[PDB]
Amino acid sequence: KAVCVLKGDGPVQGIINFEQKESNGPVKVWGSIKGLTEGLHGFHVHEFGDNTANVTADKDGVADVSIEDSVISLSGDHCIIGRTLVVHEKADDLGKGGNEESTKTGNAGSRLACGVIGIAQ
Amino acid sequence: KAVCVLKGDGPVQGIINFEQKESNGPVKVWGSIKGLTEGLHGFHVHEFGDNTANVTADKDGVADVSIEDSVISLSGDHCIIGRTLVVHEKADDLGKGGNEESTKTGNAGSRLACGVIGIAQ
Amino acid sequence: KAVCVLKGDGPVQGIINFEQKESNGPVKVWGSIKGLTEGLHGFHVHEFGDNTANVTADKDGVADVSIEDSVISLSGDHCIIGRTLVVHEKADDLGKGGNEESTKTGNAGSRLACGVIGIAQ
Repeated sequence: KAVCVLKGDGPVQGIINFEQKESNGPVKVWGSIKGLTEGLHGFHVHEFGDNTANVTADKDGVADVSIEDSVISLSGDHCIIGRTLVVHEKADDLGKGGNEESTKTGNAGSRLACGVIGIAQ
Repeated sequence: KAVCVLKGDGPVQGIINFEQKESNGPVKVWGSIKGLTEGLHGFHVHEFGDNTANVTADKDGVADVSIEDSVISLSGDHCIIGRTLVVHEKADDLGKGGNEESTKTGNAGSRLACGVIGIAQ
Repeated sequence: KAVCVLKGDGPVQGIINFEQKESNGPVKVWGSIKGLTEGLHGFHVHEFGDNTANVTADKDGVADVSIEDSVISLSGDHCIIGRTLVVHEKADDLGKGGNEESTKTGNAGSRLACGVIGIAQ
């Protein structure tokens, strides 16, 4: 009743067991459910090390970030996602005037979104 | 009744067990549920080390950040996500005037969003 | 009852077992469910190391980022995703005026989206 048994010589390292025992039941909801994810797979082991017996992002770029265990819920309803502007104009001159309109805004720059966001703008 | 048994020689390291015992039942809600996530997978072991017997983000960039165990809920309803402006103009001169309009705003820059956000703007 | 048994010589390294025991039941919902994912596969082992017995993204580019264990739900309904602008104009001069209209906005640049986002704009 174990994961490893050791008789010979040598010191030891990562040996794991892990359980995650999950039992649903009956639910019985009347209507609708939306936004429902069901996933079961986790095993990522980039490098084991070893037994004995130059990274550069130049413009705007990121380096060495790693996120886990993060949930973002913003489902909502009847939503507008994006850029919007509702400038409203008319000219209608009468006399010795001269009607011109430009309604400039102004430049922007130097933003970046890294990681786990949702809406990034 | 164990995870490892050790008889030979050597000192030991990470050996783990972990349980996460979860039992639902009956729920019986009438209506709707939205924004519902169901995931069960965790195992990430970047590097084990070893047994014995130059990172640079230049412009705007980030370095060495790692987040876990974080939840953000802002679902809401009837929402507008994005940039908005409602300048409103008209010209209608009569005489010896001259009607011009520009309504500039002003530049912006030097913002960045890193990690786990939701709405980043 | 184990994963490895060791009698000869040598120190040890990663040996794992992991469980993920999941039991559904009856659900019985009346209506609709949308956005439903069911996946079960996890095993990624980039490099084991070894037993003994120059990366550059130049323009706008990223470097060495890795995300896991992240869920984003923003399903919603009746939504507009993209750029929008509702400038509204008319000219109708009468006299000695002269009706011109330009409604410029302003340039933008230097944004980038990296990782796991959802809506990136």
